[PDB]
Parts: sequence; structure tokens; C-alpha cells
Amino acid sequence: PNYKLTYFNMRGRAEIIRYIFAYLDIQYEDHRIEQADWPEIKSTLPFGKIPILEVDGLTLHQSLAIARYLTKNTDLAGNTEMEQCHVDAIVDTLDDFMSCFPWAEKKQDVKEQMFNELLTYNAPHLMQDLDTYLGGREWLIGNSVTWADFYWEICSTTLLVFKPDLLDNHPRLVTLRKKVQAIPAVANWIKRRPQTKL
Amino acid sequence: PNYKLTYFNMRGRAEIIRYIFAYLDIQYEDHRIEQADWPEIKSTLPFGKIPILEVDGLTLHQSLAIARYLTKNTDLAGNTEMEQCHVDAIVDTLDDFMSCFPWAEKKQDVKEQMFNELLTYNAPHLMQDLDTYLGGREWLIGNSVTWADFYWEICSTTLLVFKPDLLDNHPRLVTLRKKVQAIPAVANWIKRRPQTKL
Ligand SMILES: CN(C)CCCC(=O)Nc1cncc(-c2cccc3[nH]ccc23)c1
Ligand SMILES: CN(C)CCCC(=O)Nc1cncc(-c2cccc3[nH]ccc23)c1
Ligand SMILES: N[C@@H](CCC(=O)N[C@@H](CS)C(=O)NCC(=O)O)C(=O)O
Ligand SMILES: N[C@@H](CCC(=O)N[C@@H](CS)C(=O)NCC(=O)O)C(=O)O
Ligand SMILES: [Mg+2]
Repeated sequence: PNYKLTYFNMRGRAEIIRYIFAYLDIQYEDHRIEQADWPEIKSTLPFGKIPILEVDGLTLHQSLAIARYLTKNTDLAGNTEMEQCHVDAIVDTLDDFMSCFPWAEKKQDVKEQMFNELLTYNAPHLMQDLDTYLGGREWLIGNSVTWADFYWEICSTTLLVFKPDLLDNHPRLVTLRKKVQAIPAVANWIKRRPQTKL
Repeated sequence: PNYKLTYFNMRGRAEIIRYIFAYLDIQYEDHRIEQADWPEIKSTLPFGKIPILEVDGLTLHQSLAIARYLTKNTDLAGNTEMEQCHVDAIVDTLDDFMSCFPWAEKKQDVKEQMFNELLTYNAPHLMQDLDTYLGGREWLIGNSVTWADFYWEICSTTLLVFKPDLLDNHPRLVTLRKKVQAIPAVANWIKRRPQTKL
């Protein structure tokens, strides 16, 4: 099966998919577009949003729907039906927060305001909830790595760009990040991927 | 299993779970709370949000994570892995849009203006995408009903409270609502359920 992933030249919402392809050792075309090219592609898409994944002439959309599809019947999914629910719940909780940021805001003063509010007021409480949820366990769900751990690592990486001191009082969440980053397939991708801010 | 759903006295984010329970003929306690008992329960919740589902003492959160868990290994989920991806993608698309509305805004004039803005520009754009995606086909995904159809009907029911003429130029989306509402288990629930605005 031939895979083509289309997104902007960033980690962003597409990176979870990039991690999953790397972990499962699946070859794919990593198509990165400029904003100048986007409107022409946008107009042809059913819902006009990216990332999209083309699989055998069939265009999938929604990053987490795609991530779930790719991890289905693999070791990145939950090991029980209930664990799969916990995986989906943690990912959605993270996705809910990341989606609050006005990534596409053109007015800089309004953008900086919102980022500062979310990072200063809201982010610390999410960290507290995540840290308590993890407890003293090795991974977020179950006894082995899932794509929820991937998603945590990806979200936290972007948050740390704007607020470097986010996990100062959360050593266990730092440990989880480093374990995800230590997985060979993930480590390899982290080193070779295009180095962008977001 | 012993199920207990906790949410406000409204359809809201919980209604998709209530539809699935009714369609699959699965018994559960539909616990509806007032504002008075929310702070007490909120403290016991790992992530401080509802709906939540308690399954034999084990708590679950995130409405769509719970919905997907309940539809596991049924035809409601989608027949193939690819269809299940389409189902997930449509639901997330609808959920993304419904999440844009300022449901908890206390400034009534601000709320009015933001609702009007979303219903005038964004809603019609999404409706055209949904309508063309459905085409002249019977259901949104595949040959039979999925919980994506349920979710469309639920979301559109709330949207029609604020803009009654939203689907007046989309007869195919009106037809889809009617088909879902006519499903015996859904028809029974819609008659039974408490009457609320949202
Ligand atoms: C052209 N520019 C204005 C558009 C670029 C959009 C952008 O910066 N996307 C972006 C950048 N960083 C994070 C997310 C994001 C949003 C929601 C959930 C997410 N999860 C991981 C990243 C992520 C999204
Ligand atoms: C005053 N406050 C305590 C009540 C706020 C509850 C409320 O109005 N929630 C609500 C009401 N109507 C729709 C949604 C909603 C939000 C996001 C995705 C959704 N999908 C279906 C409903 C829905 C949520
Ligand atoms: N919930 C969707 C959201 C996708 C989305 O909104 N993507 C943004 C970029 S991060 C986009 O397409 N922006 C360009 C546009 O809206 O025209 C997902 O996770 O895929
Ligand atoms: N993505 C979550 C969002 C849940 C959510 O935010 N629910 C609202 C009520 S509809 C809530 O509990 N808000 C927290 C609060 O204001 O106390 C889900 O779908 O379950
Ligand atoms: Mg979501």
C-alpha cells in the first residue's frame, strides 16, 4: 500500500502520523507544502483541512482518525478494549488543549496574549492532571508503549518551545518523554526529521 | 456490565452515548446533575470534565472515546478498518465545529454575536462539505447506519435550535436526520428523553 502524507512544513498535527510510520517501519511520501501552494489543494479536498493521508487513491483526513487507523491491530494500540478507551481519552484531552491555541491568528498582539494565557493559566493544571494520572507507572496506559505516549511526547515538545519551565516540577513526565525519545525508531526519526520550530 | 453515565440535565456532549446505549439495547443509569453537586463530583474526576462513564467501578472520560468503546465490534462502528477511519473522521469534524461555540460565555451580547458569526459563515460552509460528502448515498459511511450518522443528527438538532433554516437548502441532510430519527430504538429514546433546550 502506497502512502502520501500532506501537511505544512512543521511537526504540528501531522507528527503523530510521522512517529507511527517510523515505529511500524512503513515507507511513505512526506509531502510538505508552503502556504502559497495550499489554497489550490484546499479547494479540492472534501473538508479543506490538513493533515490528509492518501492510501491507494483514497484520501483520509483528521489526524487522530488516521493515527488510530494506522495503529489498529498493532502493539501501539491498547492491549485491552478498556486500554484502547484510555488511549483515546488521553489523546483527546491533549488534543483539546493544543487546539485552544490560535495557531492561525494573523494579529500578533492577540496571538501572543492567547498563548501567554493558555501557557500560564491552563497548561500547569493539565500537567498536574497528567502527572497524577500517570502515577508511578511506566507508560500512560498499560504495561507497554502506546501512541498516547507518542502524542504526549509530541505535544510536550511544542509546549516546551514557548514555556521551557513547564515540567520543572514534574520529573515523572520528563522521564516519560525521555523513554519515548529512547525508542530506536523514534530516536532515529527525531534525529533525521526536518528541524522546525513547530 | 453496570454502567453509570454522569452529565448535566441536557443532551450536549453526552447524547451520543445515550443514543448508542439505546440502539445497542444496553442498560445504564442516566445520572443527571444540577450545578450544586458539580463541584463535589468535579473534585473526584481526574480531568474535571463531563460526561464520564463508570463501568464496574472503573471511570472513563471523553465522550467520543466512550462512544467508540461502546461501539467496539458492532456494525455501528463501521464494517471495515477504513470505514471506521471515515466514521472517526466525520465525528471529529462535527465535534471540532460544535466546540467552536462559546457554550459557557456569560456575556450574552458576546455569545449572541459569536453564535451568529459561526451560524452565518462557518455552518453553511460545513453543511456544503457534509452534503457533498454524503452525496446521494443512504448513510454517511458504507451501506448501513453508523454512530457518525447518530452524531450528525445530534449536532444538527442543537444547531437547528439557533438557526431553524440551516438545512432549508440541504434536503439530503434533512433526509439523513429523518432516517436516523426513524430508527426504532432512536425513535423510542427521542420520545422518552427529558425535554431540554440544549
Ligand atoms: C500557516 N500557518 C498559519 C498555519 C500553521 C498552523 C500551525 O501552526 N499548526 C500547528 C502547530 N503546532 C501545533 C498544532 C497542533 C494543533 C492541535 C493539536 C496538536 N497536536 C499536536 C500539534 C497540534 C498545529
Ligand atoms: C452553563 N454551563 C454550565 C453549561 C454548559 C453546557 C453546554 O451548554 N454544553 C454544550 C451544549 N450544547 C452542545 C455542546 C457540545 C460541545 C461540543 C461538541 C458537542 N457535540 C454535541 C454537543 C456538543 C455542549
Ligand atoms: N482536527 C483536525 C484539524 C485540522 C486543521 O485544522 N488543520 C489546520 C492546520 S494545523 C489547517 O488545515 N489549516 C489550514 C486551513 O484551515 O485552511 C485534525 O486534527 O486533523
Ligand atoms: N472533549 C471533552 C470535553 C468535555 C467538556 O469540556 N465538557 C464540559 C461540559 S459540556 C465541561 O465539563 N467543562 C468543564 C467545566 O466547565 O467545569 C468531551 O467530549 O468529553
Ligand atoms: Mg477532538
